[PDB]
Amino acid sequence: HGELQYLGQIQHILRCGVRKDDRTGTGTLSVFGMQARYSLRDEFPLLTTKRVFWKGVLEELLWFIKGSTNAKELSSKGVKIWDANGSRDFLDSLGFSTREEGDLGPVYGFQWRHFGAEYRDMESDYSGQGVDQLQRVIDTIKTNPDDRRIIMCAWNPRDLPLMALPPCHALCQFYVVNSELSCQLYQRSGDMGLGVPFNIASYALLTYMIAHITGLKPGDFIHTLGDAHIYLNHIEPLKIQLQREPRPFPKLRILRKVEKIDDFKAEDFQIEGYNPHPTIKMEMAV
Amino acid sequence: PPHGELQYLGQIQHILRCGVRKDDRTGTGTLSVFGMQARYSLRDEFPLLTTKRVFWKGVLEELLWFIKGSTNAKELSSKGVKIWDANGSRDFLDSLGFSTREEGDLGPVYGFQWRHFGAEYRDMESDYSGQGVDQLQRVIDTIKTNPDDRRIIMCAWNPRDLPLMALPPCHALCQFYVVNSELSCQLYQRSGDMGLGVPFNIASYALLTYMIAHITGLKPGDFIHTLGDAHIYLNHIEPLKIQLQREPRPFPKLRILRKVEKIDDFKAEDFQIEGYNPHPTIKMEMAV
Ligand SMILES: Cc1ccc2nc(N)[nH]c(=O)c2c1Sc1ccncc1
Ligand SMILES: Cc1ccc2nc(N)[nH]c(=O)c2c1Sc1ccncc1
Ligand SMILES: O=c1ccn([C@H]2C[C@H](O)[C@@H](COP(=O)(O)O)O2)c(=O)[nH]1
Ligand SMILES: O=c1ccn([C@H]2C[C@H](O)[C@@H](COP(=O)(O)O)O2)c(=O)[nH]1
Repeated sequence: HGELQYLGQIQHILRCGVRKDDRTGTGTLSVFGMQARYSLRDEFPLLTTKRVFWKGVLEELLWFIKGSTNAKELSSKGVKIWDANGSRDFLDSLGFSTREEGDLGPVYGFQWRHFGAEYRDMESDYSGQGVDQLQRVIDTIKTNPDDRRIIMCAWNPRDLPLMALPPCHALCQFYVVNSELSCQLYQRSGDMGLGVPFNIASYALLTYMIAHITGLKPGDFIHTLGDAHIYLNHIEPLKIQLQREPRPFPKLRILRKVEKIDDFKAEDFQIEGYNPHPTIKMEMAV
Repeated sequence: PPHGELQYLGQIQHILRCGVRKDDRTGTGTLSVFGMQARYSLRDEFPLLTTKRVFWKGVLEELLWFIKGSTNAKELSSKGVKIWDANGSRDFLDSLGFSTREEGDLGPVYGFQWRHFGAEYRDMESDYSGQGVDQLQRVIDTIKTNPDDRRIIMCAWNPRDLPLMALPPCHALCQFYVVNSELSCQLYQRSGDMGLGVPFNIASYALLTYMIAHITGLKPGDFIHTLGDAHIYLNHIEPLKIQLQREPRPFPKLRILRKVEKIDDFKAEDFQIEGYNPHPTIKMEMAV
C-alpha cells in the first residue's frame, strides 16, 4: 500500500525529528529531506487513514489553473484553506496595509500562468503577459516527451516580497517514458499533519489532468520534502491516525474528453470507491 | 546506515538493473530512472568520491566562478577547466540562434541568477551592479539572522530567461536548513548524468555548504541530493562497470586555511583537501 510511505514518514519524524521553533511560534518536530513514491497506475492516492478534503483539492487546483490569487474566490466555493493567510490581520503583519482582503499577491496561479509579469492586484488583467508555464509543459509533453526540462516553477525571488506566503511547492517536474507520465514535487516546507495529504492529492490530480490532455497514462508521483515537520499540537492527532489501517486507494475517473487544461470543471471528475476513516482535527498554524 | 559513497554506487546499480531505455536530446541514449534521493554526511569529512578521481580543481574553480556572478565559459577554459566549453562554443551557440553572442556566453545561467535574479540579461560582460535579487547574499543573511526560516532557497530556474540559456540549469534550486548549529543543504537536480556530472555536482554543493557554514559560524551537517531524471548514458556503461568493481576508500577532509568574512573573498588557495586517495580517473565522453 502507498499510504504506508506517508505513515512511515510520520513515524520517522516522531522518533528522529528535532525540536525546532518556527515562524508561527507553535514549535515543530522536524526532519530535512525525505522522499516518497506514490503509484498513479489504476489508483489515486487520496489518503484513507483520515478523510482528505477532496472538494478543497479539486477547487484549489481549478483556482490555480485559472491564474487566481484571490483567496475570497476560493473561499466562496466552500474552501477556506487560504482565508487566514489572506486576512486583513495577516496581510497587515507583512505590511500590505492597502491591499484588499484575500489578495495573496503573485503566488501559484499567477506564477504558473504569467511568470515574470508585473503584479498589480488580484483583479488586474494579465492576459498574454509573462510566461505561461503550464501551457508550455503541456506543449512540450506532446512534442518532445523525452525532455528533461519539463518544469513548472512557482518560486520567484523577485516577487517574494509581495507574496502573503512564499510557495511551499516550489517546483514540479514532469517525466515521460513508455507513454506513462510521472511528476515529482519539490515541497520546501511540509506541514505533515495538515497540508501534505492534501498536497499529495493536488499533484496527483494535476498529473491525471495533464495525462488526460496529452493522451498518456498516469505513472508515479514522487514527493520530495525539504523541511518536513509536525507541529507540536499535531502530535496527539497523528498518533490517533497511526493506529488506523489503510483502506484501498480510490480511483479517479474523468467523465468527458477535454482538449485544453482551462476547460476542466469540477463536474468532470468522479472519485470512485473512496471510503476513508473520519477526519482528525489539526489546527492550522498561521 | 549508508551515508557515503555507497549510496552513489547503489543508485548506479539500481539504474543498471531497473532503469528504462529513454532517448535524449543529445542522441546518445540513456538508461533512466525518475526520482531518487541520497544523503551525504559532511561531518568531519568531505564527499569527494574515491572509486574514481573527481576533477577537484574544476569543482572549486566552477564554484568561485558562480559566486562572482560570471556566465562566461572562457573564464573557466582559461584555467584549464573545460567543462562548459562544448555548450559555450561558437557552433553550439549558433545552433540555438545566438549568432551575435561572443563565444563562451552561456546566457543568464547560475552566476547571473544567483546574484541578479530578475535583472534583464544583455550579455555576459554587462554591468549588472545593484540589479535583480542577490539570492546568495540573502541566503547567508537569513542564515545569520533567522536560522529557523523554511524559505532559505536559491533558485536558478527562471522561466522568463530560459530562451536565452545555452543550457537550462540542471541544478534548479537548492535549500538550506539549520538546526543544533548545523547547516545542511538539499539540491534538486532535474537532470543528472550519473557517470560524469553527478560526482562532480555532489562535490560542488558539499563545497558550497562548507563555505556558507564557514561564513555563518556553523558546522556542516548533511548534503541531500535529489534527482529528477537520473540517467546513465549508454556509452558510460563500460566505464561505470569498471568503477563498480573498485572498493570505496575513506573520504578526505576539507580544511579552510584562513578566516574569511564574505563569500566573495574566498580564493582557490583558501581550500585544502587532505587525505584524498582515489582510484584512477576514468574517462567518460561528454554528451553535448
Ligand atoms: C493551503 C494552506 C495555507 C496555509 C497553511 N498553513 C499551515 N500551517 N499548514 C498548511 O497546511 C497550510 C495550507 S495546506 C492545507 C490547509 C488546510 N487544510 C488542508 C491543507
Ligand atoms: C558542467 C557540465 C556541462 C555539460 C554537461 N553535459 C553532460 N552530458 N554531462 C555533464 O555532466 C555536463 C556537465 S557537469 C561535468 C562535465 C565534465 N566533467 C565533470 C562534470
Ligand atoms: O500547500 C501548503 C501550504 C503551506 N503548507 C505549510 C508548511 C508550513 O507549515 C506552512 C508555511 O509556513 P512557512 O514554511 O512559509 O514558514 O504551511 C503546506 O504544508 N502546504
Ligand atoms: O552540472 C551539470 C550540468 C549538466 N549535467 C547533465 C545532465 C544531462 O545529461 C545534461 C544536460 O542535458 P539536458 O538535461 O538539459 O537535456 O548534462 C549534469 O549532470 N550536471
